[PDB]
Amino acid sequence: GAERTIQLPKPDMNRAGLLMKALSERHSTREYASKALSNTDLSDLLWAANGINRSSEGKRTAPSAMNRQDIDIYVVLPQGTYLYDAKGHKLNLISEGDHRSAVAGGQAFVNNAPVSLVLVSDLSKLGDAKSNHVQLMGAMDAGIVSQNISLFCSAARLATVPRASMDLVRLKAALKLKDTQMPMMNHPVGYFK
Amino acid sequence: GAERTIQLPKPDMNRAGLLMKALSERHSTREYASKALSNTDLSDLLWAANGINRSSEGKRTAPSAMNRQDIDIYVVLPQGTYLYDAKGHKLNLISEGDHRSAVAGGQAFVNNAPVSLVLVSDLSKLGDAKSNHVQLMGAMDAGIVSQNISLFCSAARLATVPRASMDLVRLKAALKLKDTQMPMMNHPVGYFK
Ligand SMILES: Cc1cc2nc3c(=O)[nH]c(=O)nc-3n(C[C@H](O)[C@H](O)[C@H](O)COP(=O)(O)O)c2cc1C
Ligand SMILES: Cc1cc2nc3c(=O)[nH]c(=O)nc-3n(C[C@H](O)[C@H](O)[C@H](O)COP(=O)(O)O)c2cc1C
Repeated sequence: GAERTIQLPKPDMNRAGLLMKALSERHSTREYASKALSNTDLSDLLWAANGINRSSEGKRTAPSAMNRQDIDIYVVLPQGTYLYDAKGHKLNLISEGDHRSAVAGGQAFVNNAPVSLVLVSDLSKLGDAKSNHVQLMGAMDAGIVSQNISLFCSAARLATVPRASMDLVRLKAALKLKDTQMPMMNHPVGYFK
Repeated sequence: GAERTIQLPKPDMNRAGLLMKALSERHSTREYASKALSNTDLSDLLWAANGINRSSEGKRTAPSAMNRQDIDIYVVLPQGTYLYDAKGHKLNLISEGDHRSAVAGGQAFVNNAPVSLVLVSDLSKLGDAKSNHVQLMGAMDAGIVSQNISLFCSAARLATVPRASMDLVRLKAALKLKDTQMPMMNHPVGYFK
């Protein structure tokens, strides 16, 4: 069955790709090559999204409210759903099997991407999970991470689209989410077709 | 008095600066050189934040929910507060005088930055402004724009910090905001001291 930990290679924090060109070419794509992302590309993508960029401080590529670091990245692959661990550049298995449909919700195109990243805010890290103000903070934090992903994909020539739509009942189950974890956004990612 | 329109130079969409290095060096800074940003730097910053990257389609560097393009960027300078117009790469005067304190709220350090960008979601472009779900969309959209700014600043060697705090009463007045416009975030920006 699925590996309980996928060890990804060290991210290449010096990878080619101009920011300004990444901004110019930043766009949503809803069609994907079928092939899996290389582990190099998946590693670099995850570090860009919300990796540790200052080791001694444990701080991240993505800012967060009060440095609470509330956004977790779940990685939904055909063989299983994993949770990104930035401290080890590794993925820890959450649930076996293919849960892309849960990410897709009503949009079938999403199942065509070889991987989806799901941005889930752990609202308890921010305050009262039932507070609208706390939710708005988590939402802001998710958008921050989303644009790291979109820009990385543009620089790296990967297809992606930021999405808010998903089947929350099936996704809660698939990602084994607590009631205080709120899925905010997701990103199907693949090579261009 | 203040120019009613500041015409900024065409943004240099091919400006030096690796994305991966921008990610590595991305961090919050709460101290600033006193000198004003060059108009070149302010132009490039605003285009990165939420410029038009596909002219024929009118689409932007920052994605938005349904392409509703809800995030407006107000630019708070010593001489006046302006609204960024992406279609003309220009700034249109909203209110004369220095309104940095309104952005600062309880944090006096903010008045030390020569410019602050205020990210205001026009919630009516998204739906019912009173809906929590609509607000969460606007918040996500603001975070997207925020991280464009943070990454640009890292690439360009500008100091910035994403903030949610501000004096909303004084800011509403200063930016002449409608009830359906919700300030979400702000970014003091300057050169490093
Ligand atoms: C949504 C959001 C709201 C924030 N609000 C404030 C704020 O009001 N004032 C401030 O000084 N910093 C604010 N911060 C900056 C965080 O404190 C900062 O991101 C955090 O300490 C991590 O530091 P880093 O950005 O260097 O990684 C905010 C950050 C985010 C993402
Ligand atoms: C917060 C947010 C939510 C979105 N939700 C969806 C979605 O559920 N499904 C989808 O196909 N696109 C979604 N989009 C993508 C937008 O439709 C897209 O950004 C917009 O059409 C502009 O296109 P562009 O990204 O190429 O600039 C979302 C975008 C954002 C920022």
